[PDB]
Amino acid sequence: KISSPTETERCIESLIA
Repeated sequence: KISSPTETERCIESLIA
């Protein structure tokens, strides 16, 4: 349950995909 509020990994992968 670390949550991890790092949205950068989601936006960076959104551009990568």
